[PDB]
Amino acid sequence: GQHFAMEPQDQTAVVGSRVTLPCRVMEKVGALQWTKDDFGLGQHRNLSGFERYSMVGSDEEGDFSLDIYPLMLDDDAKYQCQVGPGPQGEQGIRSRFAKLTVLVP
Amino acid sequence: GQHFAMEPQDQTAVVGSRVTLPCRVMEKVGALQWTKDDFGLGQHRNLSGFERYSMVGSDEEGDFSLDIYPLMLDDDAKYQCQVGPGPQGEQGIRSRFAKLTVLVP
Ligand SMILES: *[C@@H]1O[C@H](CO)[C@@H](O)[C@H](O)[C@H]1NC(C)=O
Ligand SMILES: *[C@@H]1O[C@H](CO)[C@@H](O)[C@H](O)[C@H]1NC(C)=O
Ligand code: NA
Repeated sequence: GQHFAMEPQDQTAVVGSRVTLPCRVMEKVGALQWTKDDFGLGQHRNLSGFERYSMVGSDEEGDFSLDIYPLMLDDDAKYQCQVGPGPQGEQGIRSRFAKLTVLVP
Repeated sequence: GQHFAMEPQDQTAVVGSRVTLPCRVMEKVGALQWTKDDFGLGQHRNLSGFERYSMVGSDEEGDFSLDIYPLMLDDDAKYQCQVGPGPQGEQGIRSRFAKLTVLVP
């Protein structure tokens, strides 16, 4: 079944930098999406309106990491990697929540 | 900018019945999506992967209410209607949370 090969971890970073929240999925059947404070960022890598977020990894590798750049204070939140159910009855999955902390020097 | 003309409220319903959670957005610019216990259900009206759920209403009335039939005990959860940011900076919005309570006959 579909499952995480890698899940995001708590991170602390400095404003202005790039951050990568890791998410790798094996045997992905459902549609994938990140939540930020439980707000859905978009499925199928389509993050319209979030000009500083992207998901440039490849499907083959199951790379669905979230990149953020440049980091801003508003990005200080809790993030989760989500995969919806498959068309064949495959259940969806949810990664641990990762707390992204933003510092200012 | 985009705003809610209707938000979902708490409902109690019995297994087997139809339940529609209302969501209406005027001047909608972003992509709308429901969450179920903070899990994004999808950004298309058909909501693939959730075989008993769909989003009903006309785009011209910004009606994207969450239609559930037949109701199952699995549907007992908290629901939110969300609209993502627009392509021109317009900020996303989030409805109140509606608690759906499902009873057995
Ligand atoms: C992503 O969503 C936007 C907003 O609806 C749409 O205009 C665009 O075509 C989509 N991008 C892709 C590659 O599907
Ligand atoms: C659901 O809607 C999307 C967008 O219109 C479409 O790509 C997809 O094929 C639809 N699903 C079915 C089963 O028709
Ligand atoms: Na569906």
